[PDB]
Amino acid sequence: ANTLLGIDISSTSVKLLELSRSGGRYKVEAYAVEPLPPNAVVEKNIVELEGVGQALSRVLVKAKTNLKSAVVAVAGSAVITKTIEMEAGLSPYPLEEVAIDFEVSARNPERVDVLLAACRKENVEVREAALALAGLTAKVVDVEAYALERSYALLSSQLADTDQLTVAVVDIGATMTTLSVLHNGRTIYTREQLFGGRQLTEEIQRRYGLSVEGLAKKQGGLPDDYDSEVLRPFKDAVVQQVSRSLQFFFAAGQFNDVDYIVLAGGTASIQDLDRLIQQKIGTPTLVANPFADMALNGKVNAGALASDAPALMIACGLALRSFDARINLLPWR
Ligand SMILES: [Cl-]
Ligand SMILES: [Mg+2]
Ligand code: NA
Repeated sequence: ANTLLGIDISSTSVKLLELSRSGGRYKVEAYAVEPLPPNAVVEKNIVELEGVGQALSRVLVKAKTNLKSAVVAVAGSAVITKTIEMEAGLSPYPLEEVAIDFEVSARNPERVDVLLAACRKENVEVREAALALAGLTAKVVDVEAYALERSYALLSSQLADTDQLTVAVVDIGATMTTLSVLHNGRTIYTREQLFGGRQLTEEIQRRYGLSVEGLAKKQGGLPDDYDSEVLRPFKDAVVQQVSRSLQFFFAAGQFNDVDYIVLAGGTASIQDLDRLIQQKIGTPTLVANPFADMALNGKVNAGALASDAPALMIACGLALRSFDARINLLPWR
């Protein structure tokens, strides 16, 4: 009966999500999004440990949750995910500094397929330390790619049956944008690039003489030229980026097109951004909403949650580890 907190640590904010399940129905018990100070996390690598710790503490109070066990994930250039084939029934740094986990051929039953995930131990230990500063304990250290898979299964209502489709998921962060293509529920392609919503926010800073503290993108209050000479060129830049990413996937595999394009991240909520992408690609594009078929707790604002929904895809997938191919990069004890 012990559930785990889904905690997504990005470059600009900490996202928490608590899930519960009863009678085959998921339920959002608690959630909160706490902003991180600048340069506290760079490219999903924790730089300022104390800063992340205090943000984790505040996101616990803001979410009003009493849980102390959490699921976190690692990502970046220090994280590897592969699929290796080897004989059945066997008995970045020197392995001594690498955290390794494995999980058990389709064509041939003489050999065996094994999923492999690895990273430097430092990336695990620091995240354990960050949780410790908030009084939290890591039960599962996962990989963001697999977390995206679990949250993707919750999008069957928004799409048919996700187990038969080829869907390109575009997670647009602030500094990083990730294209993940899922075939029949499993990831077959992944490509991260240095591009995100920071390009838009900074443009609003230098042109209208505003500070970094982002607020104008949500509430508004910008002059009438913003829609034409600022937001539109940025949306076109996002379109070109997504278009370029898809062309790389098509040239890498046997696929020439995808069935759907799912947008994730905070930047995915921009008005008609899904339409501009759908216009260019010619493929049905929708904003991710993993809370469509879920019940809701009383202390959770339905409106605020709906706005943050596509940005909570990673945090949602991490929280789904509370209920039973799974990876844990934590050392066995
Ligand atoms: Cl390990
Ligand atoms: Mg995000
Ligand atoms: Na809340």
